[PDB]
Amino acid sequence: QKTGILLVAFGTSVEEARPALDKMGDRVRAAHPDIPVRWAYTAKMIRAKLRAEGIAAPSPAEALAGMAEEGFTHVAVQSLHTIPGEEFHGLLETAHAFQGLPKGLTRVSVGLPLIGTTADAEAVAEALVASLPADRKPGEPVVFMGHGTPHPADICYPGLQYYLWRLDPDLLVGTVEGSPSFDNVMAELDVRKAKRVWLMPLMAVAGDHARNDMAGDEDDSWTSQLARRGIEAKPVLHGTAESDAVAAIWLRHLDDALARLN
Amino acid sequence: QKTGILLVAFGTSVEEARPALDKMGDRVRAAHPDIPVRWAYTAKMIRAKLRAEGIAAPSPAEALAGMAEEGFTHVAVQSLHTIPGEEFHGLLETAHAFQGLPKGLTRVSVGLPLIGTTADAEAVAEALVASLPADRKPGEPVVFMGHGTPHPADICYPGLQYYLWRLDPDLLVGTVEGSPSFDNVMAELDVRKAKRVWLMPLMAVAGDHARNDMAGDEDDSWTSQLARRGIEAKPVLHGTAESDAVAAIWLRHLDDALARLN
Amino acid sequence: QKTGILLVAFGTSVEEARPALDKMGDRVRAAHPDIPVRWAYTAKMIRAKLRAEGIAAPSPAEALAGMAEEGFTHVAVQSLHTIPGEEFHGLLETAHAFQGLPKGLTRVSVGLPLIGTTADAEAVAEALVASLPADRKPGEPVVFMGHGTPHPADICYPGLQYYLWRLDPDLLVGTVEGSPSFDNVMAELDVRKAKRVWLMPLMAVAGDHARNDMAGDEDDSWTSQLARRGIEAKPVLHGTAESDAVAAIWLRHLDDALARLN
Amino acid sequence: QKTGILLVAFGTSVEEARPALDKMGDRVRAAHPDIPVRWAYTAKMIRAKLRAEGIAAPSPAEALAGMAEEGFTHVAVQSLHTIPGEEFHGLLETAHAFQGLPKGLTRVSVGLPLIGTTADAEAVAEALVASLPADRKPGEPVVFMGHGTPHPADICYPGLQYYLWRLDPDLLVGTVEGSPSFDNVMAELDVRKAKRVWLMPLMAVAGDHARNDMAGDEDDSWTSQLARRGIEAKPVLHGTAESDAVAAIWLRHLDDALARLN
Ligand code: HEM
Ligand code: HEM
Ligand SMILES: [Cl-]
Ligand SMILES: [Cl-]
Ligand SMILES: [Cl-]
Ligand SMILES: [Cl-]
Ligand code: NA
Ligand code: NA
Ligand code: NA
Ligand code: NA
Repeated sequence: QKTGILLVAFGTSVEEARPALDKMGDRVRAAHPDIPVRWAYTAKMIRAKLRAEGIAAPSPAEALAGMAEEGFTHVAVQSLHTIPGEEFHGLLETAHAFQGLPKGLTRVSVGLPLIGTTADAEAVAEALVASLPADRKPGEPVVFMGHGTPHPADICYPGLQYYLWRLDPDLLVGTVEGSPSFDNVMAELDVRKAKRVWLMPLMAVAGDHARNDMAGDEDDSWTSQLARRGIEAKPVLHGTAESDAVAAIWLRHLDDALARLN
Repeated sequence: QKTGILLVAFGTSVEEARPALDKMGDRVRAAHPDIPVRWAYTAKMIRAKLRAEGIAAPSPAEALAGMAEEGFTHVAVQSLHTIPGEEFHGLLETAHAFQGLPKGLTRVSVGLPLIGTTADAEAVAEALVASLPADRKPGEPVVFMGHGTPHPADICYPGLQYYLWRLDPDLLVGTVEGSPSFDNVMAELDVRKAKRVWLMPLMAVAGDHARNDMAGDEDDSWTSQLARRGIEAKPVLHGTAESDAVAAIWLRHLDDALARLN
Repeated sequence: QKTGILLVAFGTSVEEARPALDKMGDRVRAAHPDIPVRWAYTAKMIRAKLRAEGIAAPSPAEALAGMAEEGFTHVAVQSLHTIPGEEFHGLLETAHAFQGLPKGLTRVSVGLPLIGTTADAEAVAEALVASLPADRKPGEPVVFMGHGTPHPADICYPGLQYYLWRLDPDLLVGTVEGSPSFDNVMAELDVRKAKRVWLMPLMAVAGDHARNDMAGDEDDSWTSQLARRGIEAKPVLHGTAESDAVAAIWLRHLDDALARLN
Repeated sequence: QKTGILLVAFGTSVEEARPALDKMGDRVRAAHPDIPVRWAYTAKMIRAKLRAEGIAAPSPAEALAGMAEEGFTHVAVQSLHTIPGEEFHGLLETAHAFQGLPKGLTRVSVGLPLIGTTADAEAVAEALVASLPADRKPGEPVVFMGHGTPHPADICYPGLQYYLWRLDPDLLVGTVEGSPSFDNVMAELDVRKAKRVWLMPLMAVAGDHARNDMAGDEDDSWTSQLARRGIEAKPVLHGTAESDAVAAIWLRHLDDALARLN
């Protein structure tokens, strides 16, 4: 009998972003000092870039196959995704495919992503507020940038908008590929006549979306579009994994997944 | 090769509520006149009550086992649930368990519940508005009553609240067992100082929640709580399956499930 | 928590053959007096004939769906098949598909068919010898008639021939659709110059194969072919479920399946 | 769309035995020159020994996870096992677990082991006879040594004995762990009063069973036991993968698995 933890993030190949994952690994090690911790990454393109730089970057299937070969029997897989979308559901199916294979893993549990229950959504809204930069003034809007998805779990972003507005009417959620859109966010900002607007990534790590879509020099970036509208944009290039308050939520979800192994 | 459709609702055992399901069956027959239509029900307690009244009320597993015995090969299962919650996920697992069984069904697809994508959520908000009673005046709040759930898909109800408010700030979502709660709804109503409030079930059929929790004579009902606060409550005891605009959404989801059989 | 037993035979629709299944049901009830016993049938054509006569004849899927609806949680499914062939493997897949379905069965185990391990094969050979008619004389060959199959488990019939010959060189195995063939059996009989030959069904119930292929009046029957060769054929129209010694083997396999539920 | 072949043997870590696998790899490459060929090994202890010598030795799960990462979509897994026993069934379950995983393999087929149908068993018996050493004289018994297993597929060894005896009454099958036992084989040899007896491995590669259990210097080896009985034992230390006639059977099974990918 041998318990392991498999941490699974979307993944990033940009070195300014990656230390935020190491931080998460330290938090997990601190909370479960006697349980081995392994990593896998869900984006196929990011694993390709990391392998290109000479770095091991297993898929969840490669990771679990390797853990089965090490003699692990019970593994808690923790998603560092934001929503239970396509990536999370793929992960769940992969994890459960390994469970019970002859001579392999006995039990493979999967921790919920950040926005799990409506109780999580409420805790996430509170944690995001606690994570705001000290320089943001009352009344200055903050736009949280999510990936967005065609998957049904896209509904987590407007759900989160509901909980954020219970706390502060000037906190907004926008996404690159889903709803609410950035056009919807600009319409929110126009009615508020906001002159300074903060932009913060909703995702665990500030990867390419945070750096280019949110804050790039190109015309199409959120910060470029806002500057054209006469708004002072203040991008914050740290993902939510940096915040202790946000990270506590993924940790609780891992505690729940570990309890499900018994 | 033989295609069938299996319609699956939560189910109701109250006779004033049931004709709304028959209506849905007529709509499906009208749209797919050459495809046989069968019914199953997801609530174990409702199947028990219906069997007690001498009425056949198969579970999804009983229904699919019987369809396999009739020689169906390809079956589109359409959920008449509101959200992709515990009932919907149980249905998906059951459906897929039958698919590919030796000598049984070849392919079993499953249509999304009402609030599927964020695009569905937006269409549902529009359809609910189109479904409002003609006597409701501008500015009179309307509270839509959902079941609510501990499942992660509970987040669909605050998500829907986001889309409803894009249309009319006085449309509210409350749930019996989840979030937003009825206490949250009363806090919304208090700030609006509303004197007349309409109550409409969000679920396909106005069963026991609509009739007792929403509109019962008991002190704990929504209409009783509102009357104690001096509000004229106007309960509407028809489920969303009665509305053509809402029903079109389940129909489109069935069309999508039928296309997935090829 | 509620344990049940599901007995699954190929099935027969001939009334002279069926009482042999009832016998098996009595044996099971006698051995497990406190555990409810249900029946299902694996041949689709036999279920069709039985339903035509007004008799309930559920498939394994219909039976397990109905047991889940009765509130059973742990079910031992016992195969009354002879070999782990196509029917047995279909049964195993169906059984395991039900296990773990949301709100349904917790655990569904499956008892091995008659010729399970090589230890079973040896016990079957001994039981068949104990079951021979008292009138068969030493040296008179006995041909055991199996169904035969294109499935890999067809190899059980020549395997059984090996164990039978360890007991008596004049015991032979033939099959209708597999190997050894009836032509192979006649070649065995020709070298023995046997003048009287007994024919016994290997299958649980003497259905249509026993009655027509083995012993029919038509030219193609085994008894007709033997009579053309000048051999006195002595067909025995009772299946192996009639023998206490053979039936004990299925009972032990059911005991093993019941132990697997804990 | 990208087809691959995964060859899976029990595996051997002895260097005198391994070239027989390379031979099989050449045969496969010759028959399917445009399809990439990968290897995996089913015995956990052999993968451990090979990794200890600095040699990559993936499990079937590690291999398929790696192939999915290379962008293969359709993979024919060919078992180089002798019987559809525990190893083969584990392989089938693992293979099918990978099939259909989100973003991974589309289709994973599995080729039958050597003794697949009774038609294979008959072809194997013919191929084994064709593979006998030219120095073996008519009437000298040959004992084929199988692993043996507690799994139900152990019945393949007495099944094969049936087909071998149709060809030559002095060809015998024995196993290390199943039936027929080596004691059963010595009883066969005693009745034949054989003075010289050949011993040949039934398995693909002459690993540790062939070299130690069959032909070791220790008292318990088959050759040592025979020498104590006054029999000249002639061990042949080549597995069946060396024979072209035996290898053709695995090749046909691979052709069948490749056809199942369409
Ligand atoms: C907002 C929350 C959720 C939504 C909207 C949702 C929606 C869906 C949808 C649309 C599918 C169909 C497959 C797909 O398109 O991905 C699905 C499948 C599935 N979901 Fe969820 N899901 C949610 C949360 C969860 C969570 C947290 C779990 C983990 C317990 C879960 C367990 C599953 C499983 C096991 C399936 C496979 C169904 C099958 O057996 O065929 N879902 N879900
Ligand atoms: C002589 C004995 C047996 C033979 C020759 C045999 C052979 C096979 C074959 C050829 C298959 C592929 C599917 C098919 O064509 O049916 C298979 C699948 C399977 N067998 Fe057996 N089998 C035997 C006994 C058993 C028994 C007694 C069990 C019950 C534990 C079993 C468990 C399974 C399972 C679970 C599969 C599905 C594989 C998958 O996951 O894809 N087998 N077997
Ligand atoms: Cl700060
Ligand atoms: Cl009206
Ligand atoms: Cl008698
Ligand atoms: Cl030679
Ligand atoms: Na996100
Ligand atoms: Na609802
Ligand atoms: Na039979
Ligand atoms: Na072997």
